[PDB]
Amino acid sequence: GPVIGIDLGTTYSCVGVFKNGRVEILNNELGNRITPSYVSFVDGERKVGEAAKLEATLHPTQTVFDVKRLIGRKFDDQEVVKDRSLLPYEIVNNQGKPNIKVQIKDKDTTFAPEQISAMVLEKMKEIAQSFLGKPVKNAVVTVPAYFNDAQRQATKDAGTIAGLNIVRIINEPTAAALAYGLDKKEETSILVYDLGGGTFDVSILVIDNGVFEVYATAGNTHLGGEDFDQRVMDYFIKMFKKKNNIDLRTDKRAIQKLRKEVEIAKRNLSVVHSTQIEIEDIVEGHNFSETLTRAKFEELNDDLFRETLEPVKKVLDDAKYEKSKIDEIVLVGGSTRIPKIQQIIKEFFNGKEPNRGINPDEAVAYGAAIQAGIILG
Ligand SMILES: CNC(=O)[C@H]1O[C@@H](n2cnc3c(NCc4cccc(I)c4)ncnc32)[C@H](O)[C@@H]1O
Repeated sequence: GPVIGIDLGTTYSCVGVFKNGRVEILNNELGNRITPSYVSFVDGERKVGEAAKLEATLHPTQTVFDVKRLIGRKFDDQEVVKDRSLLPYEIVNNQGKPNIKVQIKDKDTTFAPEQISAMVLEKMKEIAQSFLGKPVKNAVVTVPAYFNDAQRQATKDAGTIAGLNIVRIINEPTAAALAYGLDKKEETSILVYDLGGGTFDVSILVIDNGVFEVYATAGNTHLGGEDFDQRVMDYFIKMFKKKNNIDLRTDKRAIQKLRKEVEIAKRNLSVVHSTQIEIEDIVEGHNFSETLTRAKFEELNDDLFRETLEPVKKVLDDAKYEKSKIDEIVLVGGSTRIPKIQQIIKEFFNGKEPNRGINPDEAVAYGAAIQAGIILG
């Protein structure tokens, strides 16, 4: 049978196959290589991916996401207490563990995190099956290096529910190191800087004669590209109020349309210096039309960008490493395409350039597919 590779991310998943000596990262049915890790339970229908994420605006309590934050944890863990206060869907205490409670045709229905992760895995499986034109029973799935045995087992149990035998769990730093094809000979120390949509992770990964070991991990569980978008949102909501006497927060639809254009403007500003954010009738009879510059984008987010260095100092300290001891810096996550992020890391490493890919959102799934290939020989 085939073995596919799946990056089960906090905010998104990504699936790759190894076939005819190449890794193919697969498109979902909307033509995207990244699928939002969302599941909606509205109006007697269950949706997974972007179609579910679009329900979050009008049905926030029925639109489940960020389940990776809960999986294999305890209801009373300090992190889960925080996540319950942030997440808009109901989380209940089932015998010491967080479960998700929603309604299906008005009936209360409770799910383990691994039942919701299983639905994401099922969708990635179906993309692979369609593409390979055969059934898929086996996968390599990625986890964060800091995941404990209960978090790993809960991820494997998600696979079993989705009809996937997870033949190997590999950590996200190792997957990145496989994708970038880092030389496995001799000893090299690698700083893997992973800045995603919602989470920041940094790891020191040591490769020694083909053996991969994560010597230290740190991060910020509530720092990612979505926060940079929110800083921009906050700025233009204040401006629109000043100019128009309209508080766009009073209209949830207006906020949804703004967040979509702000996320595009942010991407543009990784390449250009100035971009237009435009929504016709953001509310009836009022257009939104603004310019954002890279300089203002950076100014709005500079403290968040610099916060990413605090986990870098922590892993260098935990590992008793000098900065010079790092041989190579590898960037993962779309947010590492931000020029200021790259500059800040370079300058922290007293001038050393970070290695980055071209598709840093897909590098982990790519490495998971390589690992699948490695396992089949
Ligand atoms: C969607 N998944 C994520 O991990 C996050 O990654 C962000 N994300 C993707 N892509 C980005 C970008 N792209 C410009 C670009 C394009 C090509 C080359 C170069 I240099 C630069 N800029 C800034 N954040 C970017 C998203 O906005 C989420 O928050």
